[PDB]
Amino acid sequence: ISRFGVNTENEDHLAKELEDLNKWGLNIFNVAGYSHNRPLTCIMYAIFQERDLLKTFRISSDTFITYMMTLEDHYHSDVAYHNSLHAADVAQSTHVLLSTPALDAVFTDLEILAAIFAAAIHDVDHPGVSNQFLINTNSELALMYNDESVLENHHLAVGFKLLQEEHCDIFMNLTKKQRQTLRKMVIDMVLATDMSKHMSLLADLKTMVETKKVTSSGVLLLDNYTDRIQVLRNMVHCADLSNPTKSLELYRQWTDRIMEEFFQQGDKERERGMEISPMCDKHTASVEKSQVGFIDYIVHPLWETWADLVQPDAQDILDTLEDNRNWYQAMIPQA
Amino acid sequence: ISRFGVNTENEDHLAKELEDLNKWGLNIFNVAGYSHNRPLTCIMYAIFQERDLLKTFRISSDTFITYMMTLEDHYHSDVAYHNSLHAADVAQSTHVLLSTPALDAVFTDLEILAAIFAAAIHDVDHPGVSNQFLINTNSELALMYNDESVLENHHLAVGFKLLQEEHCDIFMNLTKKQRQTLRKMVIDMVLATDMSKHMSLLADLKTMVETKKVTSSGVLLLDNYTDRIQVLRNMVHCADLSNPTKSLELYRQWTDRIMEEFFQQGDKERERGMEISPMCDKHTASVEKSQVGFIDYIVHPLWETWADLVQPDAQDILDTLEDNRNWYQAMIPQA
Ligand SMILES: COc1cccc(Nc2c(C(N)=O)cnc3ccc(S(C)(=O)=O)cc23)c1
Ligand SMILES: COc1cccc(Nc2c(C(N)=O)cnc3ccc(S(C)(=O)=O)cc23)c1
Ligand SMILES: [As]
Ligand SMILES: [As]
Ligand SMILES: [As]
Ligand SMILES: [As]
Ligand SMILES: [As]
Ligand SMILES: [As]
Ligand SMILES: [Mg+2]
Ligand SMILES: [Mg+2]
Ligand SMILES: [Zn+2]
Ligand SMILES: [Zn+2]
Repeated sequence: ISRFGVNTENEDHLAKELEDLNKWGLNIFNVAGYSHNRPLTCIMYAIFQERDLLKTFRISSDTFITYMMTLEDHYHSDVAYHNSLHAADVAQSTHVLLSTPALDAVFTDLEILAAIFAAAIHDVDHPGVSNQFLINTNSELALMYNDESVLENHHLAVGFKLLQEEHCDIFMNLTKKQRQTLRKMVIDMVLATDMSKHMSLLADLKTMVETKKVTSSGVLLLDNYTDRIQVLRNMVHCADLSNPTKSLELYRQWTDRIMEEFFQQGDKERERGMEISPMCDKHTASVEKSQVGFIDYIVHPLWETWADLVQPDAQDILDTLEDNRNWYQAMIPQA
Repeated sequence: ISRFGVNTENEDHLAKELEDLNKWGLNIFNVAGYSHNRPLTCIMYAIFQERDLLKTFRISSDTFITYMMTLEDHYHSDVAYHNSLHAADVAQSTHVLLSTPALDAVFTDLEILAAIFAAAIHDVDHPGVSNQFLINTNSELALMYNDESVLENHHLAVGFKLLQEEHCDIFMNLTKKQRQTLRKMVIDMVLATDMSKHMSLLADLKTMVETKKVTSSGVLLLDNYTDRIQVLRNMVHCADLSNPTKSLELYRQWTDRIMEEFFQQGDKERERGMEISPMCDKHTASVEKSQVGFIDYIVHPLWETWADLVQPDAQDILDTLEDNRNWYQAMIPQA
């Protein structure tokens, strides 16, 4: 497939954007625009072809496209941030991190497959409100999942349930053992995207970086499965939290979206007579301070630790983040 | 494919609804609900299988599904009436009319194919405002199409442009002559759905019914192409205008939608400082009178003429319409 729409110009524009597939600087908003709002289907198709994954795992192009279209359709286009463009971005970002020189030759094909698939599914069917909002409102999801990683268990359930239909089972030609290993890794990775787990994940990451063993050639030695899945879980987490490390033009567009989503949750809370979550309150919360806080307290400590792990691969990422942090700060009228 | 979602219950519920595929009483709202809002893809897949059209025309199931999913995606889900559920309904309704006993054996397989395809595409990419609104606002579409059947030319262009990509070309295995004949019929049928053409279409239909020649067995004799495409163009037109002939429960739901769409156009007109189209004015227009008027002045004269053409096939349709007309009237508080 070369296009999803009726615009012949878009075919070329789309292929033009995709020349940047292996780059941090890819523009996913453009990909969406030139793909008839199919950024997740298209970027996933591009990534799998780039990595020869349909050949390696004997996945039918036809089945792939059907599954991806339907997965993308289970992201809510009326949710401002947690929609398929976010999934696309996190998948493309994971694609780039997987190729970082320090991890060259470290991961198996099944692990690469797992990580990109996890990214693609990691927010599917997100309703655009937080775990705590679901718990506090006694939602069906919170009752199903006993208040524990409610959204993240749901995203996994949907992504895996969609594979049950023959015409969508992209893993059909994996062996039983392969499927079982993939399922374990994806579950691990997606559950690790719950922000309630971030502090512990980072702590354990800092710990691994403390005693990392960089081989002669400059490649991290990650010998056993436990060490490999820990890097992978942190990678998908970094990709998930990569917006502030992108070009400022891209980051600003992500901010518009996450604020729209937060403030809509706040409106729901007001509507229901609930206590307003402070970061969700449009009447009082500063957009600029929210990003300075987010970077200082969450994104910078994570990315600094990641950079430290893969040095010097992530240096330009760190500088961009630090540059972007400074832009938001300078946008706060007070010193 | 047996489902488009993650609900296993839906598989059975969906197949249950589809037992009514060949019936006027099918409930398309239910089909949409049990198909993860894929009523057009599912009903089209059901219809083609019912009629053995994928076999007859050597259409790949895979290609069919991809094309239908993408066509359905080009209906706007935020347009209240002119969305894919309407297309689904008009396609299922055309499916039923094609089997009316009076037309038994009359149409070729290519003609049946044409008519169902025309129904499926006939409103694709509709923006939810009328031709006259597009003309009056100097819209891009009106400038492209020189103010003539603006929407209807657009629906055709999109439906045919989507077939250009190999992975979506459901007509690939038709012969060049077949493709050319199909294209001519579909263009004719879709252009005939422009309401500005209704009076002339009806007049010419009444004319054909005047001198119809019902053969011994009770089947209409329609010897040449010109007579066949005229019945087909009127059939798709009838299907398009079939809401008031459905069960009252279904008709009422259609009314909610068309009024939402009309009144939103009126709001746009107000917003732009344009003259409000009277049937679009939410502040003054009566929903109930609008349906009584529509039936009395447009739907009943058409369906009466159709019934007359296929008698006695459409008698229950006429009675339902007449019953529904009486319900709306009785809902007008004044005599
Ligand atoms: C991983 O799960 C989530 C959920 C909500 C936002 C985010 N990311 C934030 C973004 C972003 N552009 O990614 C921007 N600003 C934020 C501000 C606060 C938070 S939070 C709710 O404190 O985790 C989060 C964010 C991540
Ligand atoms: C064929 O193109 C159109 C365009 C808009 C409405 C309709 N159908 C009407 C419906 C319906 N349920 O189908 C209901 N009420 C109507 C009232 C008026 C008109 S109109 C604009 O006068 O053609 C039309 C309708 C058909
Ligand atoms: As693509
Ligand atoms: As499927
Ligand atoms: As909040
Ligand atoms: As179906
Ligand atoms: As296509
Ligand atoms: As109007
Ligand atoms: Mg998430
Ligand atoms: Mg129309
Ligand atoms: Zn996410
Ligand atoms: Zn229509």
